[PDB]
Amino acid sequence: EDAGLVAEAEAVAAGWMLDFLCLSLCRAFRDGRSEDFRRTRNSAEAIIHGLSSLTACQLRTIYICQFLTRIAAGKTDERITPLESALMIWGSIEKEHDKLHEEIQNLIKIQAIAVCMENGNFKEAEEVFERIFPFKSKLLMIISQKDTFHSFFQHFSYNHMMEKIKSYVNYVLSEKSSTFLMKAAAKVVESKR
Amino acid sequence: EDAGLVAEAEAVAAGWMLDFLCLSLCRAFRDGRSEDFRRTRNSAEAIIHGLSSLTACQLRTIYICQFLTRIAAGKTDERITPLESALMIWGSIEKEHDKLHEEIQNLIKIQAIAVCMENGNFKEAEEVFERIFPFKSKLLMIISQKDTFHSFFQHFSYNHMMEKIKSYVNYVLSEKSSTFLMKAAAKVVESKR
Ligand SMILES: OCc1ccccc1N1CCOCC1
Ligand SMILES: OCc1ccccc1N1CCOCC1
Repeated sequence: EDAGLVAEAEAVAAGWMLDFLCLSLCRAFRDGRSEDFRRTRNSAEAIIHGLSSLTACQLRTIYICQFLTRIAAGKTDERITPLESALMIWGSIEKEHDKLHEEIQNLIKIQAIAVCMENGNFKEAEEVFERIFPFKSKLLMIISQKDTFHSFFQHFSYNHMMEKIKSYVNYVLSEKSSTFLMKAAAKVVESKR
Repeated sequence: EDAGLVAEAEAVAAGWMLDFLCLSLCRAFRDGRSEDFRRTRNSAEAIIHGLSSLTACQLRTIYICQFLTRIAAGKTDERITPLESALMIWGSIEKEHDKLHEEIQNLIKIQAIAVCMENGNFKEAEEVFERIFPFKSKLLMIISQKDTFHSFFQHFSYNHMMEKIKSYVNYVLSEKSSTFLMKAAAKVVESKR
């Protein structure tokens, strides 16, 4: 056997497993299946170590997986919070900066502050505000007055952030719905049955 | 979409990934590729969480993976050493107890003591001997006298244990060489080249 050809076959399979795990992570995030998301995330993290060179499409895929991971950890080394880390990933992905990208970005910026207020850490909410940012002065008075349920926070809510991110996840889910591993697995299931 | 049929497709794919990772772990163990073995082991461990019901063949597969993991950690919660744990797995696998099974078993029993002596922990070597076991009295005097290079230890050596386990790994490697994921990955590589 040729070790080089064996290593090449292992790299192709890693690529297939990555797309499968991304598609599975997207569904668990859309469905609210938290433990399934955690298991799929751990699997994707492990599989991604079998790839040392990634194509442009594979890089976009791992960054979507990292993004959804921080968003899922939003309310639960970097010296920043998970939502501030999701914001850094979001602004760096090789993707179009359309209306949806912009509204997801702004919802994360406000939710990175609001999740700290929800947890009762108002000093942390101020530190998050200083790192991200008359609008700023109003937002700073809201945090200072512990006005968690201010109408602004209700419009740029957590549920609205999740709905917008889930709409983006549906496009990713559609784009990868037909990848090799899932398509072959569906055929085996449909043949039984 | 049917969530049940999606979950079934995900279980089929997990089964395929398990066989692929087992075959990859077997090759890394045979080749002495330590970091590749560590990466594949972490991937197999993660993938195995996506299966809650395992067939008789899948159980045998995960136990071979656990066995090779302890053997690989032999010289590096349970209150026993990795080689004593490999011995517990080995004696429990749904497999034939032939001449090869017996010689692998005895080589592990002696190496579980000898690796402690190699590391300079003779008190631990005595604790391992007491847990596993005129032959016993001779083996106990060897440990007590720190006779690490005694002719008995040279016949039931680490290298001999590794060669015997590698011969067993070659049968597993042959049995799984044709599994779905590796066979499809090889076709893509051969078509390029
Ligand atoms: O990067 C691999 C990856 C795959 C899937 C899900 C999450 C991750 N990461 C792990 C650490 O980096 C940030 C999220
Ligand atoms: O059990 C899953 C598994 C798969 C592959 C390699 C090792 C393991 N384990 C992890 C813990 O149990 C003992 C080795």
